[PDB]
Amino acid sequence: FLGAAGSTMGAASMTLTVQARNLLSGTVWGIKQLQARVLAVERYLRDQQLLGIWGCSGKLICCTNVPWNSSWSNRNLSEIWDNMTWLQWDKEISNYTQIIYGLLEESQNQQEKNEQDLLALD
Amino acid sequence: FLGAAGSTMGAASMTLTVQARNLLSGTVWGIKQLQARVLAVERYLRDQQLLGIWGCSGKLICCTNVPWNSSWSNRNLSEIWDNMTWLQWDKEISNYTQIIYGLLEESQNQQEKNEQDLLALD
Amino acid sequence: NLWVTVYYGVPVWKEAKTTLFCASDARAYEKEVHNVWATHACVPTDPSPQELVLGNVTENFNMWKNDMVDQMHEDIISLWDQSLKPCVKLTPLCVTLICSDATVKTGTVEEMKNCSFNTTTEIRDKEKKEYALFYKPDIVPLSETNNTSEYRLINCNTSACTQACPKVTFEPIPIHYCAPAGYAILKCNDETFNGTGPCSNVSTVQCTHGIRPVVSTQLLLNGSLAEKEIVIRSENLTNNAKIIIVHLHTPVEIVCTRPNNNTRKSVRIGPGQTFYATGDIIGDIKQAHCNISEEKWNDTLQKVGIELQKHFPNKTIKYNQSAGGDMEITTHSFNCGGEFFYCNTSNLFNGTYNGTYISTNSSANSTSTITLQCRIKQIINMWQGVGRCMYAPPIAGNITCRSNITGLLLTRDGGTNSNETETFRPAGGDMRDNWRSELYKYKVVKIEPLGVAPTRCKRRV
Amino acid sequence: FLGAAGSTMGAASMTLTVQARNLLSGTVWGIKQLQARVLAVERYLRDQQLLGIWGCSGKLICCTNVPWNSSWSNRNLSEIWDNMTWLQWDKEISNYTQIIYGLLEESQNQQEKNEQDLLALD
Ligand SMILES: *[C@@H]1O[C@H](CO)[C@@H](O[C@@H]2O[C@H](CO)[C@@H](O[C@@H]3O[C@H](CO)[C@@H](O)[C@H](O)[C@H]3NC(C)=O)[C@H](O)[C@H]2NC(C)=O)[C@H](O)[C@H]1NC(C)=O
Ligand SMILES: *[C@@H]1O[C@H](CO)[C@@H](O[C@@H]2O[C@H](CO)[C@@H](O[C@@H]3O[C@H](CO)[C@@H](O)[C@H](O)[C@@H]3O)[C@H](O)[C@H]2NC(C)=O)[C@H](O)[C@H]1NC(C)=O
Ligand SMILES: *[C@@H]1O[C@H](CO)[C@@H](O[C@@H]2O[C@H](CO)[C@@H](O[C@@H]3O[C@H](CO)[C@@H](O)[C@H](O)[C@@H]3O)[C@H](O)[C@H]2NC(C)=O)[C@H](O)[C@H]1NC(C)=O
Ligand SMILES: *[C@@H]1O[C@H](CO)[C@@H](O[C@@H]2O[C@H](CO)[C@@H](O[C@@H]3O[C@H](CO)[C@@H](O)[C@H](O)[C@@H]3O)[C@H](O)[C@H]2NC(C)=O)[C@H](O)[C@H]1NC(C)=O
Ligand SMILES: *[C@@H]1O[C@H](CO)[C@@H](O[C@@H]2O[C@H](CO)[C@@H](O[C@@H]3O[C@H](CO)[C@@H](O)[C@H](O)[C@@H]3O)[C@H](O)[C@H]2NC(C)=O)[C@H](O)[C@H]1NC(C)=O
Ligand SMILES: *[C@@H]1O[C@H](CO)[C@@H](O[C@@H]2O[C@H](CO)[C@@H](O[C@@H]3O[C@H](CO)[C@@H](O)[C@H](O)[C@@H]3O)[C@H](O)[C@H]2NC(C)=O)[C@H](O)[C@H]1NC(C)=O
Ligand SMILES: *[C@@H]1O[C@H](CO)[C@@H](O[C@@H]2O[C@H](CO)[C@@H](O[C@@H]3O[C@H](CO)[C@@H](O)[C@H](O)[C@@H]3O)[C@H](O)[C@H]2NC(C)=O)[C@H](O)[C@H]1NC(C)=O
Ligand SMILES: *[C@@H]1O[C@H](CO)[C@@H](O[C@@H]2O[C@H](CO)[C@@H](O)[C@H](O)[C@H]2NC(C)=O)[C@H](O)[C@H]1NC(C)=O
Ligand SMILES: *[C@@H]1O[C@H](CO)[C@@H](O[C@@H]2O[C@H](CO)[C@@H](O)[C@H](O)[C@H]2NC(C)=O)[C@H](O)[C@H]1NC(C)=O
Ligand SMILES: *[C@@H]1O[C@H](CO)[C@@H](O[C@@H]2O[C@H](CO)[C@@H](O)[C@H](O)[C@H]2NC(C)=O)[C@H](O)[C@H]1NC(C)=O
Ligand SMILES: *[C@@H]1O[C@H](CO)[C@@H](O[C@@H]2O[C@H](CO)[C@@H](O)[C@H](O)[C@H]2NC(C)=O)[C@H](O)[C@H]1NC(C)=O
Ligand SMILES: *[C@@H]1O[C@H](CO)[C@@H](O)[C@H](O)[C@H]1NC(C)=O
Ligand SMILES: *[C@@H]1O[C@H](CO)[C@@H](O)[C@H](O)[C@H]1NC(C)=O
Ligand SMILES: *[C@@H]1O[C@H](CO)[C@@H](O)[C@H](O)[C@H]1NC(C)=O
Repeated sequence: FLGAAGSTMGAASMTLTVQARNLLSGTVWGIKQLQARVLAVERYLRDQQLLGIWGCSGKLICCTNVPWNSSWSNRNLSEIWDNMTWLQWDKEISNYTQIIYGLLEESQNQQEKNEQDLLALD
Repeated sequence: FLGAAGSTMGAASMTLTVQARNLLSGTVWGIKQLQARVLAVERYLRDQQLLGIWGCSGKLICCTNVPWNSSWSNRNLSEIWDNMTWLQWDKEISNYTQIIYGLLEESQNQQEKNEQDLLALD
Repeated sequence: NLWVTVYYGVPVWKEAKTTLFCASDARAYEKEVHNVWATHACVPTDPSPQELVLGNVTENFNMWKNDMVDQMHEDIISLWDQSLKPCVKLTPLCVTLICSDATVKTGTVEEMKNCSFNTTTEIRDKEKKEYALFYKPDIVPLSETNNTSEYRLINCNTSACTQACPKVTFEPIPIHYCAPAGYAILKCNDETFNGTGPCSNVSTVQCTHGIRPVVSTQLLLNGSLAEKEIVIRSENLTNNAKIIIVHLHTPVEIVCTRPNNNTRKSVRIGPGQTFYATGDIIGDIKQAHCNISEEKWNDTLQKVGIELQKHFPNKTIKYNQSAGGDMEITTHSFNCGGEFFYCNTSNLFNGTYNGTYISTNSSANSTSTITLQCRIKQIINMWQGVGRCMYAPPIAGNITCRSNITGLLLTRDGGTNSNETETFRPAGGDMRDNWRSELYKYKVVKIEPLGVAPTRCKRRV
Repeated sequence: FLGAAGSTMGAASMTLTVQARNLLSGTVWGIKQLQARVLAVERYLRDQQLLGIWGCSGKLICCTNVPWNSSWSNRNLSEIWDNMTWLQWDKEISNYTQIIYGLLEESQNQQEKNEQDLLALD
């Protein structure tokens, strides 16, 4: 579990699935146990709902059809993916992230209606 | 949330994601605080299970391979998708609704077993 | 030929019942966790409310059939029980009392009775003689009395009481209700919307506005004002059993005070438990009362008569006193500062109004203030005794409280001789009628995000 | 529910949806009802999480791209899919299964990373 937390993003592409494998595994104490189980269920369901909203659910790696904006862009591809780890990258993408998800959502929606604009004439 | 409730189905075909976007986020009081989260989790997981059974889960528009019966049919396509609104259309489509889910389930099972009978040799 | 399709996230709903949950206004509760309504435990509403108007939406509403008012009535009762549960009980205090007059002369108020009794100390075998002051509605002369000084409490042949804890603060902190995720709240926006009907302007919201749990009868206090027009709501308007809710457009400012300098003493009862009582009155005793600006009240009554005679044509309305009955029912009852008031209200509801605008004297300048006397009870059995009876502890110093009258609870005294002069009286008693005036707007619905439609669109295979 | 439990696997191959269609949601008593609903939500979410790990979620029959080891192999295909029933077969396939789950997980991760390496140059 978290076996490549200090490695690069290339290495974590082998480990990441087993992290998901631990996302659901497992009168005062009974109350606390009930609270823990409810919290775990909510935490697992939230990001799965977000993945289903973006439409790329069911797979670990998503391709988005959304262009990366230049205001977010400061580093190169090899500067990110081979020099440094996930934690500092999340620290520096703490900015601007809170809109990006919604963009994916509406982009996903456009694809669906475009698919409908094919599938009605399929 | 529900930003196009009174519009037509063609107009609601762009804003159908904002309804599902907010379905999971938001000692006398503590009991109700627990109860609300439990009810929300159950309500989301119900129709997520139904979309999983029908096989068109992961997308907001389902292509079904089930023929529309003539007993259900009274209006034209332009009469529905340009003139009619969802909320009042639900009233008239409340009839015959209960068998549609079973028809979708059996059609999905037939499609999966035909795909297995194909790909076992193909 | 045609092909069925199903869509996820459609904007349709249905009527349903569900369990709501509280949400405060992110007030600084870190000092005030000892509020009686326990509003600190609610989830704070951080952002702006989702004031989302729909447009092209009409729906029928019925606030007399709303589930929400009964749920919040049960929540208030349960909050009262759970707040009053860990406090101190008064079972050893129910003993024989010997009472005399503490007030020098009968005066205009003398009801502060002096009494003496016996109590148990920390040691079981040590009885101690003690004294306390009480009010005349609290004490009852003992059975088979020979006009003696023998007295007891009112509750002792009904049920035991518990005193309120002194840390408990009875300030009506505003409370929001929020539906769970997957449900929704629809509210009306039509400006002249009565209790029932189709609302042409309907907006959804995640959480309701800051309604207040004000404990009062016969006069709604600090409620949400009517936006432009005085609203009359009644379930039938021709049955006298249906209580008329009058929603005023403009507030009427009311002041209430107990003038005398009351003092608080303490009595040890049992192992590690204390009791609080009135010890002495400092200074000259004066009458507890309330003050209302008379001109504004008269103009408000005139406009209410206009709004009622347009519902009842060719009938003069007589604002008369309420029907006779108990102290808690006839008198206007409330609490402010932590003490409980019962006000006489005979001269308040004393007038009439016909089709003629009787009073252009409201246009003249005046400073007339009606003053009505009030009395004070220590022991209450409100909500018809479904909760445990609360002994209000006395509070040192004087008490002053200010409020806005925003609504009235009226009944139609449908007499036989009311062919032209109709009688309307104050009413109350059912505390959910106080809350139906505030929950008139809201409604709970359930989202059903799946839809069925044909498009002649075939799945690939 | 469980209307074909005594039949063979090929005979249950068209009836396997009746199990899943009733899996989810088919003061002492209130405590028990709360416990029951929480248990049902957990038991439904567990195997759905496992299918999401294996990537073949959303369908009832999974093709795996994992070779069947000879140590697990004793019977023929016609010996299984015509002569054998699921319940007694579970007794003999009770071995090796926890290894099989991890093998499916790592093979799915390898498939995802190969698909990412292909689609990065797409
Ligand atoms: C009873 O009704 C009164 C009116 O009839 C209310 O009095 C008004 O309350 C408003 C809000 O409490 C005040 O507005 C505030 O005024 C101050 C000073 O001018 C400003 O700094 C604030 O920004 C402003 N806030 C808002 C939201 O407007 C009014 O000044 C005040 N007076 C009048 C004449 O309107 C009482 O609040 C109301 N309730 C009680 C308990 O008395
Ligand atoms: C209500 O009635 C009680 C009962 O009589 C009054 O209490 C009495 O108060 C007086 C003075 O206020 C006490 O007298 C004092 O006694 C002590 C000895 O105990 C003595 O040292 C003092 O010099 C003084 O004489 C009296 O003892 C006390 N009695 C009891 C039983 O408590 C009380 O004052 C009355 N309240 C009012 C507002 O009149
Ligand atoms: C507990 O004790 C109290 C105190 O006595 C009881 O209340 C009493 O109930 C009687 C019966 O209703 C009341 O008598 C009534 O008096 C009015 C005039 O005030 C008269 O018009 C009626 O016809 C009737 O005679 C009495 O006033 C009332 N006393 C008080 C102080 O409220 C109560 O009933 C007892 N409860 C139990 C369960 O024993
Ligand atoms: C609200 O109150 C009204 C009364 O204004 C109820 O409506 C119906 O009113 C008529 C007369 O206005 C009642 O008819 C009466 O019938 C008796 C016996 O048949 C007869 O002796 C009288 O001379 C008169 O004709 C009628 O009973 C009454 N309806 C009912 C069901 O009692 C109305 O029902 C009330 N409720 C609602 C929801 O509107
Ligand atoms: C609220 O305040 C009003 C106003 O004082 C009270 O009404 C008054 O009650 C007294 C009884 O203490 C009445 O006095 C008696 O009236 C009879 C009948 O005329 C008379 O024969 C007696 O000699 C005595 O004067 C008084 O008439 C009555 N009305 C007024 C205008 O003073 C009322 O009792 C108070 N309480 C409630 C709960 O309403
Ligand atoms: C405050 O409100 C009251 C009532 O809403 C107004 O007082 C009422 O004034 C009318 C005349 O302006 C009085 O009518 C007269 O009553 C006597 C009674 O016998 C009758 O003989 C006369 O022919 C006439 O109908 C009415 O009695 C009176 N009501 C009361 C309770 O005094 C008053 O004008 C209002 N004042 C302001 C400043 O708004
Ligand atoms: C106890 O009683 C005293 C005396 O009645 C109360 O004091 C009075 O309080 C009111 C408002 O609370 C004062 O009115 C306002 O005073 C300010 C200046 O202080 C003035 O700018 C306003 O226009 C308005 O007149 C009133 O003056 C004041 N009177 C005195 C003699 O201090 C006190 O509020 C009561 N306390 C409690 C806790 O009940
Ligand atoms: C409180 O208890 C005292 C005793 O501790 C009571 O005083 C007795 O009352 C009876 C009845 O009149 C007399 O016969 C005794 O002589 C009294 N004194 C004693 C020492 O027993 C008193 O009545 C009780 N009640 C009150 C209100 O003081
Ligand atoms: C329907 O109701 C909505 C909300 O109650 C109204 O929207 C408000 O309109 C006023 C002016 O008419 C604005 O000052 C407010 O800012 C609006 N509210 C919001 C949240 O922006 C709307 O006008 C009403 N429409 C009708 C026809 O009654
Ligand atoms: C307020 O209502 C009371 C109800 O009792 C009225 O008192 C009655 O008045 C009529 C007038 O003719 C008398 O015949 C009755 O005998 C009275 N009943 C009692 C119990 O006194 C009172 O008059 C009304 N007041 C107003 C201003 O309408
Ligand atoms: C209702 O108001 C009327 C009008 O003020 C009161 O009638 C007056 O009462 C006083 C009190 O003794 C008399 O001095 C006046 O002569 C009365 N005027 C008239 C025209 O009758 C009446 O008493 C009030 N009633 C109540 C119950 O408050
Ligand atoms: C309330 O208003 C509706 C129309 O807005 C009307 O049909 C109904 O009779 C009214 N009811 C009352 C009690 O005023
Ligand atoms: C009833 O009142 C109206 C105005 O209030 C008036 O025009 C009408 O004449 C009255 N009815 C009768 C029968 O006088
Ligand atoms: C209404 O009452 C007032 C009271 O002074 C009177 O002047 C007026 O004539 C009355 N109007 C009717 C229609 O009775």
